[PDB]
Amino acid sequence: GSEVPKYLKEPVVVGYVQRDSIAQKIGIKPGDKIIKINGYEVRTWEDLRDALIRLSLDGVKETTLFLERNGEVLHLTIKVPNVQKGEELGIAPLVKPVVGGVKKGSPADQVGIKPGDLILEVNGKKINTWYELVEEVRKSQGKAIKLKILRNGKMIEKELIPAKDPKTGTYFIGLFPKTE
Repeated sequence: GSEVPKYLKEPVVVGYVQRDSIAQKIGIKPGDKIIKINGYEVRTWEDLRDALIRLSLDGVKETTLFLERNGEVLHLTIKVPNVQKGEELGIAPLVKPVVGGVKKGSPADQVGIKPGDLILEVNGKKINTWYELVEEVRKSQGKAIKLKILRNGKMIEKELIPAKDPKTGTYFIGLFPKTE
């Protein structure tokens, strides 16, 4: 389907690693870009899926996962998962903190944030996933938060205050993820 941005199909980039997962056991990290597995090239998530299935069918028990971390290539040894039993690697796709839309009136519509902005840092701690953004907006507990952002080629800074909600008293700021 076309209802997701291209980067969520290719290349394959880990956003989260699950506890007790195969991926966790072997030290895969958010940021890693899976490029090959065994002798199958992994350009897209379907490539990864197919690769894992094929190996699992051939009854192959272990193989080499190739990934790129910090522009350099690591080789890792993996247990081929039980595909038919729905056993997975344990990786979720990365959704970057590029802003897709802003809600009229929100602490982020106020403080100037625009669609297309990329959020590289909040309170001097670097981030690379959307859930890390939200994760900090939540834990913020009222006390406003600094965002280091990349707009149109330049860094900028915005400092905004999380609005507590008449829902569950949870702090939001009013940014939608980019689905375009």
